[PDB]
Amino acid sequence: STGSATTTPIDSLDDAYITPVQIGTPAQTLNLDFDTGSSDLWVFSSETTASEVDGQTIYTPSKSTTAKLLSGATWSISYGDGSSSSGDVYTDTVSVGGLTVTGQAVESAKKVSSSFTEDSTIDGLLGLAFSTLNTVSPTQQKTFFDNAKASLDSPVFTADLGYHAPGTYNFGFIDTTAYTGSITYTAVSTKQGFWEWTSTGYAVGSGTFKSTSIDGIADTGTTLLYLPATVVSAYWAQVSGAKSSSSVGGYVFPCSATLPSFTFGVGSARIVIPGDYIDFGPISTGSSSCFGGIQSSAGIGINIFGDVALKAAFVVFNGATTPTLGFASK
Repeated sequence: STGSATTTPIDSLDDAYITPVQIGTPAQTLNLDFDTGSSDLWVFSSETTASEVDGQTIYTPSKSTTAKLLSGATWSISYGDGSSSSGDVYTDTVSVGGLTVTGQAVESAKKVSSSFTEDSTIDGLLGLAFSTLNTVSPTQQKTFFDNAKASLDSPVFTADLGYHAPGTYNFGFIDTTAYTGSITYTAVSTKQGFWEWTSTGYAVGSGTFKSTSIDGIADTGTTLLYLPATVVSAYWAQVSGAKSSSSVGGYVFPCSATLPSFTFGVGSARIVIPGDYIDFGPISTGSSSCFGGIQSSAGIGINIFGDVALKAAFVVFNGATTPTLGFASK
């Protein structure tokens, strides 16, 4: 089997991408944030505290003839950005772009933190990291990909995120028309439950390539590119007027400035992030200070190849017995 779904930016900055997901019988379609940095499929629901729902589409298990309570199961998650949610669990039929999993754990939110409430466009998350990170207790549950894997034509999914435009998540096949050149594959460590890999280095604009190992995660659920402070400083040093603002919480720059591209290494191959991808617009409405899309990972404890990086590539998440990551230009 295969599946193919369009993923759409939630706003003009590509702060996140939403993908429609069919849950239950008859189908209830929710727009979920596909997150290769986490491993829970959780949704706004009829069980979510009413005051914490503000425009989201909810899953109502009682209206699904295929929903079954996962008796005794609870879940609770906190994300790197300080947001969180928690609740109980149903199993139900979940379909993504034509691909159907029966018996998928659908984690129903009883509580969500303010950032989720305040984002009317995201109805929940669909985790695509390794199932070892799943928070369901007492019995850890499998991700949608883990459940589908054995049925897929090939045990892979691909992320093709757009810059200020829709893109595509495919399951079970590699669309050879969706990228240029070849796909370079690189090793993955699953020891922290992430799609964790090592970039071979970087370049700033037309500058020479610096060969240096940068361990990080391929995370579709993180907006920006977070790299070591040395790397980030070297980038913003090439932007006139750029500075790190403690009050704002990262590097800012005058919008009149031209942003250089940023290249990262995948083996001997190179992915070029165009400068425009690194512009996240005014820090506040009307401000001449723009927020940068490359920021320091210091104090996160891990480097994160988030959407800024991934949307410059066609990315293969290869769930073979020994997982690997593939990157192509496009």
